[PDB]
Amino acid sequence: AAQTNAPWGLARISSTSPGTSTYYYDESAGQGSCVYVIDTGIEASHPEFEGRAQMVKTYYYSSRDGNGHGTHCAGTVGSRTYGVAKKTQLFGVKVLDDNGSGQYSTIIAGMDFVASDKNNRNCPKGVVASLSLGGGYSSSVNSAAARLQSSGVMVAVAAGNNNADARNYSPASEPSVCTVGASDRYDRRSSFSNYGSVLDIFGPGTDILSTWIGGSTRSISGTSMATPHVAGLAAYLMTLGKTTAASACRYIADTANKGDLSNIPFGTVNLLAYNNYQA
Repeated sequence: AAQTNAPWGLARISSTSPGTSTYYYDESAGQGSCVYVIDTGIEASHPEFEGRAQMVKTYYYSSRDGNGHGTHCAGTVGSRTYGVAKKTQLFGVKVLDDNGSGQYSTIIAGMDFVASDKNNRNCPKGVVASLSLGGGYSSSVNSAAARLQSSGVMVAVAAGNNNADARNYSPASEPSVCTVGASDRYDRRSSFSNYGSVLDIFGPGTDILSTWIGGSTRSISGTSMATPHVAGLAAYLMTLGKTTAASACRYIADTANKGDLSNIPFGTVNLLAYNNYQA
């Protein structure tokens, strides 16, 4: 299929050259898959989700997205106009407060929650988790993500916006999950994106149009924004039977656009997420 005038990131995913504006994808659109967005929540009433989004867990006085960041990332996973996997099911887990902050004890608790909760849900195509969050190095936080991955969930986590090596941030430094760097519409590494050998893949991360709270939209930047591109894609392909939860990250890196980004330091992969859908 084709989405004319789509956000530059959606077009990037579907293309082998930057600067295009149509996002080509298989009409299956993540149907039968599920993606957990572990963040500040999701505004599930937003028409862009079409009734496919729902909250399933909060750790605060309200399960409402009082910030928009969780709603933004979910829009990149599966909203109709801004999402990669437009027919996927979205489940919100609010581990971050409305200022975007959250304790590690809560995020850990949130990841353990998803590993058990996928057992109440119908996801015959499989399960993905998008974690646009992180902090300084924590072994318990890294182990939390690896458990979620081992439990049968495709975990994609953001590399960090510190313009440094992601080895000193978590869950970014956990080797078994998928650690996403950010790029811009000119195929440069985003000026903020962390780098390093722990990185597995790059996704669109600078000036990303998506949903926002209040029935609205806006453009923001961060590796928080690239993570849901990779999360949607995994779910897309899993529905297509091309890959499974345990192997999606390797598949995406194996089938990415190689050597195409500028300002990738030595030791960091040069791989841009790509759906290789030949229409």
